[PDB]
Amino acid sequence: GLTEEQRMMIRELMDAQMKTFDTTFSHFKNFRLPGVSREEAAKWSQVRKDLCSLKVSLQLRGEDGSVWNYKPPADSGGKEIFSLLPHMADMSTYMFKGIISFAKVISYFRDLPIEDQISLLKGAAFELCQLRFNTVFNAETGTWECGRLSYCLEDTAGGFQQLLLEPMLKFHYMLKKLQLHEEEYVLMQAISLFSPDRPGVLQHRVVDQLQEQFAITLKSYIECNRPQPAHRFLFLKIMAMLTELRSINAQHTQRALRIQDIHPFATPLMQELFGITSLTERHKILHRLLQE
Amino acid sequence: GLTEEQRMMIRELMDAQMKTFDTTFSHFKNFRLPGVSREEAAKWSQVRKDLCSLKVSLQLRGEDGSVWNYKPPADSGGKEIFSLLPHMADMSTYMFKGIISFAKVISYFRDLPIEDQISLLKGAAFELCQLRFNTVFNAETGTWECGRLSYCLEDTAGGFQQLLLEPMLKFHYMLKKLQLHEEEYVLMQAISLFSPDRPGVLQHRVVDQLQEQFAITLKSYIECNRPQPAHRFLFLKIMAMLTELRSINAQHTQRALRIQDIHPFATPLMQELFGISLTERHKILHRLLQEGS
Repeated sequence: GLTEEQRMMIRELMDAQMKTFDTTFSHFKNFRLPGVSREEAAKWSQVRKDLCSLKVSLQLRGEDGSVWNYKPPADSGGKEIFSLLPHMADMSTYMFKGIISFAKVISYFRDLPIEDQISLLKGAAFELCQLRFNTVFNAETGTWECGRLSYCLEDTAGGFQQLLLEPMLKFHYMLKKLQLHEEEYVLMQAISLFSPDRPGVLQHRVVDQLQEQFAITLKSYIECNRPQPAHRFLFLKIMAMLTELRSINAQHTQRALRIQDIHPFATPLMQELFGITSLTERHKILHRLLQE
Repeated sequence: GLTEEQRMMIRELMDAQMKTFDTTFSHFKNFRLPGVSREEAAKWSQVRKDLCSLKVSLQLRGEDGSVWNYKPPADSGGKEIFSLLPHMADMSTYMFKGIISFAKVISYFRDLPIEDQISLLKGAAFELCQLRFNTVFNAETGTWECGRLSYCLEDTAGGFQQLLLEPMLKFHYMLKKLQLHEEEYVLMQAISLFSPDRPGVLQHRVVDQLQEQFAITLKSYIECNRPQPAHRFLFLKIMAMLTELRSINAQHTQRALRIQDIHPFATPLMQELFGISLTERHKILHRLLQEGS
């Protein structure tokens, strides 16, 4: 029931995903690990709220069968809250490079002006990273299973219902429950990537038309490949998750900027994406990664 | 009930213990960590039994409140059995240095010839280290609580009964059950240290006379401070434990040499202790004994 252009569109996205998603995280190496006034204090209090929402332990399984586990320190009003930030900055940077490589493989993305490519990746990188993370998220154990690395949500005092208050966690549980196919995830990534309303986009009409083509392909994929009645509104559920993910993106970017102000953690590539200091001149790494 | 000299003897030992036992292990730093032929097989078979008997997980608690935990690999037949050996060699070396400093500050020891000081430390270092380790051993949890570092015995089939088969573990459980005071531990250290029949000792009479006075002081200390029935025969029980500890020392030295043969792990100071002129054969220990405390 899909057109050939739709089947080819999905094949290119799946090809790009296969080439650029290290699902085992086997090439994520050389990462850092936690070591073995008035307004300023206001800033610190807000940052403590930002970091407290997402608290995870880190597990490292060795080739020999050994297991290293890191339990995060409780908040005592000090830099210890930033213990896992160097590690997460390396993980985010690794994931961002994989997202950049994903976009570059796609013909519809490569044929765009390079400044639109920069603007689209700047606005969507976090979203595509979370979409990839959802495919390794274990909702039964609350753990992102990243090959030999695992990030396990810490039992907060409150239980699931307390975790669901955090939009990012509620997003992963709700998306995982839809039990999407690989093809549906990669179409979600394309719809997010080709968002015409991203800051700094100039060819809005071209991107909007490309986004509609992917959305129609996703809508048609669901109609043709899922039991018609029960999945009647699955496409709309997916689109609603994408709108919520864009909101979570804006919130996390503001959290990152607040943490960066008081306690620098972002890598040079992360600084370009977050706007930390011509689109190309303000994004030289991203420009190099796109032109190679 | 103690003589004035006995009261002075215990005070000097306790003072020496306080100055040289880093009970919080706060100065134990820069240590290694696990990374993130028929006859030759019989050698490996024996070593696998030696390492499996003493199997522990490691906790590294940070000042910030963070906890790193290392679970050892299961034995699948390979050099995985040696994952924690570099770390344990660094911990043993640090404990040995504390023992050397303990002996150096004691007047009865520093006035001995340096060759005998080398021989006494060579024969007693492991024993005094185990006695200090017993004071941080948690028998309820099977964990040596070394300040920010914890070494928890791994569970095995058979439970406590299987662990007690290992003489080293049985020693720690039996000694902990005696509920000794600090003064009794430090007198045990002195009795072990001033053992006249250690290899290489020359002033046997001087060392034996020193050992007898520490034992007499220990017996008198117990007589004055432990009326309870539970502590009947405590002095004789302690002396029997010290004889057992000397046997375990000989057993551990042979284990270390077997493990060293297959998979080298010993630090230079450990090699000097395990090796068989005294000054030329123990250059680090010689230097440490000449330095100030």
